[PDB]
Amino acid sequence: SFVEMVDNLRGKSGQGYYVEMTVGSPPQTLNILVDTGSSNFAVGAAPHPFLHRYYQRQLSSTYRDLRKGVYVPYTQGKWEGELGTDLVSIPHGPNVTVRANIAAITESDKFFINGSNWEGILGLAYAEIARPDDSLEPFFDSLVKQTHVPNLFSLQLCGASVGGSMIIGGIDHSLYTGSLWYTPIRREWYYEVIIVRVEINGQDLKMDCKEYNYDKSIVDSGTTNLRLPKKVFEAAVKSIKAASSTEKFPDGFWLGEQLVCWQAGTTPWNIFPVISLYLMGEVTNQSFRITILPQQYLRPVEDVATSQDDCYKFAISQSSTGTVMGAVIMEGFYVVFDRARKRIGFAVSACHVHDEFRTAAVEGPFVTLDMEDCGYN
Ligand SMILES: CC(=O)c1cc2cc(c1)C(=O)N[C@H]([C@H](O)CNC1(c3cccc(C(C)C)c3)CC1)Cc1cccc(c1)OCCCCN2
Repeated sequence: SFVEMVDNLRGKSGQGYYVEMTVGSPPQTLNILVDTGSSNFAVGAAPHPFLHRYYQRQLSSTYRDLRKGVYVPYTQGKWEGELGTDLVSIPHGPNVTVRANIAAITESDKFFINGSNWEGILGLAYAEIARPDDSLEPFFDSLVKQTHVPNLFSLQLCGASVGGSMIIGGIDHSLYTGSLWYTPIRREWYYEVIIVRVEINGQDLKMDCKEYNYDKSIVDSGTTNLRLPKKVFEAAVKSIKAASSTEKFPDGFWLGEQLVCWQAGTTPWNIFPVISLYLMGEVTNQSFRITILPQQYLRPVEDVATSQDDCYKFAISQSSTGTVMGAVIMEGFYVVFDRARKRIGFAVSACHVHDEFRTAAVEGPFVTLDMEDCGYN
């Protein structure tokens, strides 16, 4: 019955994927950003320059005030508001209605995006990282308790403006090719995984694999970039610089500040390497790898000049909070969040990025010794 949910995500490139939801009685309709890197369901509830509509508690005959304040700070950008509950639906989702916690955003800073077309956020992670504390049941925990929807969901994000699918409660086998490869969820707070090996153009980075997961590695649909721990980032940028030394780039390009442009249709794709992330498998000593093409970590942007040059931002950035496999990483793939079986599945998506001679891939099995030593404590 999942075809009703196929293609239910829209977005403007780099500004997040959203699904359509209704809250309150009568139903008020909002576009909600789908975020696996947080756990709070929150909507705008007061006018804002970048909001074209918002939740009106006054008009919902099912609203209930919880008389507690709340705030969530993200990587950068933050909001505060007032907790409450109300009935919630997903028109292009399962045909159910749940009473769910909602934070009515009343003040915010650098959170809403000009022209993103979404007005709220759906944190799909676990209660442990909910604010103010872990006793505020996140939306998906409420959905699974109060209905018969099974405890998993899958995301198919398609690159560029953009679209995709959120299959709530199951797997749609027509959204991927090949087999699904699963990696354990190490701890139920973020969607935390263990990268066990990293290769660039088939060349192992040869780092202590604890470096890959220092201090964590997570799957985060709410962040554009692939974010790497400092030492892994420096190692990776060195190998990408070397592979593409045929041409010259500003050093501010490697920091994500300056674009790079080529005459339309002449992007030298062949000089940027593929990146392989090996993920811990489901059986002893076993792993699988996902291959990222340059078309995923060179994200397209708007031409600053009056040209039709193709221009790109570098979407690999340095991190101090661990590895983030962001929307950039997820676009090649169908990603199953099998909460019921504590695992995350990857497969090549039906809408996979296309290179002339290379292809994104999910390949296995691989044998990897001592995968347990790769998690950071
Ligand atoms: C580089 C940068 O600055 C940056 C860039 C991007 C997102 C975020 C930060 C961002 O902050 N994205 C948040 C996610 O939740 C982030 N998740 C993490 C996080 C960080 C701090 C605190 C928490 C708690 C609250 C669980 C969680 C775990 C990483 C969710 C989010 C908030 C506001 C707008 C968003 C998206 O759309 C923008 C489109 C995507 C743009 N790309």
